[PDB]
Amino acid sequence: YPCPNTVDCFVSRPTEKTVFTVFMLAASGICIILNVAEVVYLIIRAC
Amino acid sequence: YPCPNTVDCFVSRPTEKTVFTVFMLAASGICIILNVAEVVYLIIRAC
Repeated sequence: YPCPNTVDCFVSRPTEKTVFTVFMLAASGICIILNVAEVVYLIIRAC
Repeated sequence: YPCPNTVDCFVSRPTEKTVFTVFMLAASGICIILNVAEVVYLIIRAC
């Protein structure tokens, strides 16, 4: 509402946003892996 | 085509056109009945 039925809306710079989305998500995934390795390394260091 | 998905289009004077449609169709139906009566009356006159 209030758009009647289904309307076609166009996203600004879909490909450019997709490229930066891939870069940011890949960096976030690297952060997740590094944080997991950080926990494992610290646990190994303690034990 | 080319209207995307379904669009809402508005008819000009829908009620006024409906009223005149009823008048014309009723008159046409009267013409049909009168023509049938014309054929029957002429057949009866011949026989």
